[PDB]
Amino acid sequence: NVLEKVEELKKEVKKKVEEVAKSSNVEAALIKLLEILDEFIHQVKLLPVNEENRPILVEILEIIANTAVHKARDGAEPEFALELLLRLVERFTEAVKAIGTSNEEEENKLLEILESIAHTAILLARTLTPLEATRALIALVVAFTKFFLALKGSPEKIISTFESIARDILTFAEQKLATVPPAVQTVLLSALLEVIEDAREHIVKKYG
Amino acid sequence: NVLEKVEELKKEVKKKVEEVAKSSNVEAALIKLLEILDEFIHQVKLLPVNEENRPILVEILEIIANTAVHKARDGAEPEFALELLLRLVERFTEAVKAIGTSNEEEENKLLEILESIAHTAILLARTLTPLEATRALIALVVAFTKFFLALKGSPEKIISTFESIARDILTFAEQKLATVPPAVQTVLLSALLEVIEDAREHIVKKYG
Amino acid sequence: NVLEKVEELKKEVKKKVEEVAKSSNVEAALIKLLEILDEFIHQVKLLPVNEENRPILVEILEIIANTAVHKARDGAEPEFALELLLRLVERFTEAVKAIGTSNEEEENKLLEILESIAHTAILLARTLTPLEATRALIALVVAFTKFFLALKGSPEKIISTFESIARDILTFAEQKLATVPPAVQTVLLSALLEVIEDAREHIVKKYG
Amino acid sequence: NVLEKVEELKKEVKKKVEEVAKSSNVEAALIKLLEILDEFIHQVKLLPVNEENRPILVEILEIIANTAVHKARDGAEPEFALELLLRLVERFTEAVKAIGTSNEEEENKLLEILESIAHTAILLARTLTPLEATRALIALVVAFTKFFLALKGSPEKIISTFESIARDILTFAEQKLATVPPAVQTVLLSALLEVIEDAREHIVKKYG
Amino acid sequence: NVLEKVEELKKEVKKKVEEVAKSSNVEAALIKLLEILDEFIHQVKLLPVNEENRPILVEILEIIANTAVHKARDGAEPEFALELLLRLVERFTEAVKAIGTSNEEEENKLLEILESIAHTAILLARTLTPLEATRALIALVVAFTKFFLALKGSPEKIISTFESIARDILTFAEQKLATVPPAVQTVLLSALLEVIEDAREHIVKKYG
Amino acid sequence: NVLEKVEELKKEVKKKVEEVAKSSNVEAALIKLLEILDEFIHQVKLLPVNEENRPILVEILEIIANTAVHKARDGAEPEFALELLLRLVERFTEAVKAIGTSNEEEENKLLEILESIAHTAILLARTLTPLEATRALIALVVAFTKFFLALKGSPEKIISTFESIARDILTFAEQKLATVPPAVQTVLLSALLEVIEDAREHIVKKYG
Ligand SMILES: [Zn+2]
Ligand SMILES: [Zn+2]
Ligand SMILES: [Zn+2]
Ligand SMILES: [Zn+2]
Ligand SMILES: [Zn+2]
Ligand SMILES: [Zn+2]
Ligand SMILES: [Zn+2]
Ligand SMILES: [Zn+2]
Ligand SMILES: [Zn+2]
Ligand SMILES: [Zn+2]
Repeated sequence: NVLEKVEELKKEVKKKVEEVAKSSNVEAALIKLLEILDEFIHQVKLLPVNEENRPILVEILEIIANTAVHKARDGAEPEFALELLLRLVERFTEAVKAIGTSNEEEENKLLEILESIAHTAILLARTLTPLEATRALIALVVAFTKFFLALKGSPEKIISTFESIARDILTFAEQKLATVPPAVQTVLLSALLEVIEDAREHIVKKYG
Repeated sequence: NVLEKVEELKKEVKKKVEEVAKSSNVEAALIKLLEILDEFIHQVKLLPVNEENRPILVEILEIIANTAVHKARDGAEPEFALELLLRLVERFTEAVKAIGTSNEEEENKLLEILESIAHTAILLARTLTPLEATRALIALVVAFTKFFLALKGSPEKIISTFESIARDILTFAEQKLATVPPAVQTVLLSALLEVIEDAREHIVKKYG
Repeated sequence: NVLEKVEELKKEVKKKVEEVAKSSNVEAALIKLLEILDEFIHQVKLLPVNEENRPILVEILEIIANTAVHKARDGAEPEFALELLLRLVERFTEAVKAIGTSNEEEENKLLEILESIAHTAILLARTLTPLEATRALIALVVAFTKFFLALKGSPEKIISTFESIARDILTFAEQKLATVPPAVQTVLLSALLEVIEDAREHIVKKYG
Repeated sequence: NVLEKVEELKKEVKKKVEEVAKSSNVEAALIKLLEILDEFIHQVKLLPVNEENRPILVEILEIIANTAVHKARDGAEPEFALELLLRLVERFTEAVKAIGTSNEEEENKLLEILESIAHTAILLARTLTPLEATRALIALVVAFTKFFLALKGSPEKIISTFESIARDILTFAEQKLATVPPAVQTVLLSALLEVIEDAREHIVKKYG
Repeated sequence: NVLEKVEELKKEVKKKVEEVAKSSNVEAALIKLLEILDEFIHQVKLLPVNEENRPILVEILEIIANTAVHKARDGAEPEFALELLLRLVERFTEAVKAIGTSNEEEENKLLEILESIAHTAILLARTLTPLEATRALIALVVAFTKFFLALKGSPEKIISTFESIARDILTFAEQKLATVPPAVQTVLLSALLEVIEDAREHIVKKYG
Repeated sequence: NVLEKVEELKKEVKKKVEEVAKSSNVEAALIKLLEILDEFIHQVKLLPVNEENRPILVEILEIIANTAVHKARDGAEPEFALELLLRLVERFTEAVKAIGTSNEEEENKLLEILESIAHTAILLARTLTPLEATRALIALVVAFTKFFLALKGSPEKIISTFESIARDILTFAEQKLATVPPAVQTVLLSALLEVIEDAREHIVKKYG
């Protein structure tokens, strides 16, 4: 029945994740993990989703997310890993949209996955030029805004998590922009604040 | 009569604007608003325009402009979205040429639409390389010069609005170029000043 | 007996190789070498092949291959030389299929022929556009997969040689794609990894 | 037998190394040693490797490594030399992987080769801007993590060597980051500590 | 006798060179000099060549070469001029093959002609994209290798001239590739060194 | 005969040097002297060199070197002048290699030319940032090491002059790094000492 198919999906994804994790040259691992996530999104979309099978799908997604985040963090050219992480975020948004919503614990798992992704991406952007870091950060914030719009759940947790992510983004911006003349500080900081305020305004209107 | 068809146009444009605004992936949204603006320009050009139906057309255009500006601001690759903004500016110039001129309140609405477009485009250009920023800004100034050439109204409002826009452009250039060696400062700043001066000179010749 | 005909083939191929090697305008040299390889393959297919005459045929093939590789390396338009290399490796596959398999030393000679061909083709593709380089490399790896499937021998040597060739291709691709925006990196890399993984899977299955 | 082929390889590599070492313009020399190392790894992969021929292969590798390190140190543009050293590290990692493991003395030779490579790379990066230097150092430590994963041997030697190498990296980072505002100190240093801790965690988990 | 025909050829070539040199639009001038060189080659091949008439033929060739080089340098699209220069080099190679060899002074004249051609072509390629410059220089090196193989004379002058040309090409490449990321320099520079080394190996073996 | 051609070269180089010296905008002057030195190198290489014509070639080189050094000292952007001086050093190294060796007086002239070049380079680098000054000095000492390897003569003069140049460079470094925190003093100074010690070691090995 549903249990058998879900467990078969579990096993297949588990073997593929192990195999890709074992490998070297993390960029190829990232591409393979993205393709695995895509085929998994397709298989989930085909199968009928109910409240019974949600936890297993969520933990499969968590396994994929942890493996991909660790592989990306394992060291590579920062810009490449940044775009790979953005595509991962978009695919994960599609995944959570397809999954649906359930008991709060799975939402907590998804939120902590999101937060680990944010931390890893900030850590990777830590070593770029100020302008490139600004571009990566604003695009990444837009991606999180799209995700938070897609997610369904109790507003308080979503708002608090988004505000916390915003605080980390702003703190890193203040850290990094210190090595430029303050005119560039004004420029980039104003851009980042405006985009993050726009994201906040949408999330507030949507979840108000 | 005229009221019926104008209100029908209002309704269709409103529904299309809502539908496209709801959507994600803002670039396709800008494409859709461009096509809607084109077909609306066509429909208005076809219909006989009188003083009675002008305010409704003006507010329809204002709805279109606010939706497009907000969508462009909502985050994307700056260069693509800014080129879309330039195309929107050209189509808006065609639209205002088609509409004609009337009581001052509309003209104020069009001027603040222009202002929102300019601020949003400067905001988009805030996070580019200095050379690409200068290209975008000079093209933008050319587009606004064309628009101000097209518009008809009281001289004081047009001249003051153009001088204001020029001041924002100059201030943004002064902010952004500060991150380069002063020779490039001289080069790019001289180019921007000369093109903005040419724009001022035309507006003065034609519209004084 | 067999010695007489084999040595006559040796002498004729030697003279033709000398004459073609002496000439300039390398493209006609590769064309003539391809025609020589075709007449040689027909002659070998006609003659009965046993373990006694194998080494002489193998060294004749090695002479032809070294001459062709050196002439191709001697400088020409890269894309034309890549086409000639593809035809050459196809005819070489047919040749090794016709020859049969024997003591390990001849297999080592054939493998190092293949590896020299790979190095020369990578060296030639070194100086093209990224997309054209991707096309050349993907066609090349398809040809190598066909060869490795065709060859018979101890699995360990073939698997190790294929892995080394794959790593060479990957290193060159990582070098070359550095001059493009990382989205193109993602695209072209993902294509290359996927085709190389398909080749690896087949060779592993059929040599398993 | 095996001795004859191994000694022939010894002689050929020796002559090529002498000829390239005699030459000027160290960048071409580094390219030539890279190609020599590639052909040597190919030849070794082809030949059957046993305990008898391991010391000669190891000392050939040591000759190649000393020549390459000395040539890189002999003066050039630092950043190009850094990427050349990274490519050499990757190729020599594949070389030790192909060689296999044996009596401890050869492992000592490989470890001191690695350590001299690290010292040379640190010395070359000594004269770069802080951000670049950080990028070069993190990429280099990722390469060393890959190597230390690849090598097999006694745990204590590998763990101690990696810890010492990490300490040299950290000491250089501390010395170099002194010429920046402390915010950039925080940023870059935190990135370096995090990546080095990731390397340590893998080595400990996999190899402990 | 021979003197009469040689002087008539001198006069005809002189008049045609004057007329083509007077004209503007340098590309048609280059085409005209190419056709003049071809017809002069045919005429020389028809006439019997002895030691008596060699200097006059050599100075006619020098006149043609100086006129063509000056016209090519006089400004045009770089790629078109490079193509024309390669065709000119091939035709002049055929010409010197037809002429034969003689007293050292004429060989010095031919060598300085080749040096001027190399300088002009390098100066023209000075203003191209790095990849296109690499293609132009590799084609140039192939053409010079063909010429140096064709020429007969004392080995020392040929070897020294080839080494000097190689050093000029290397210096220019070291200038040009400095504007690209170091991976691109690795790639293109490795290609250039490898092709120049192949050219050196041939000229050394052939002419040693 | 030899005197005639050598004196013609003398006159031509003299006129070109005077003409370029008269001109302002010293950067174009350095470019012109570089091209003159290149063509002079070619012309000398073509001509047969003997002990009879050596002094005239040496004094021509001295004229060119004094003119170039004076023009470089005459004021320009320091970094551009530094790169031009390095290229001049490489070209003059090629020139002296072409010239050969002779009576001690010409060697003294060449050595004093070298020393004046070094003094001018230090004087120009006197007004740069500490890191840029370090890069200029390291590249420059590498170039002088290459030259000293190239030159042939009595060991005592070469060793003494190199030691004196090392003392000059070291004294200038102790001057320049005085305005930095002592950690940067340690870093850059250690780099300089290590590089200059490696240069000394080579010189001792080759010339001992
Ligand atoms: Zn899919
Ligand atoms: Zn990790
Ligand atoms: Zn339309
Ligand atoms: Zn918005
Ligand atoms: Zn060759
Ligand atoms: Zn290889
Ligand atoms: Zn050294
Ligand atoms: Zn001219
Ligand atoms: Zn030259
Ligand atoms: Zn002066």
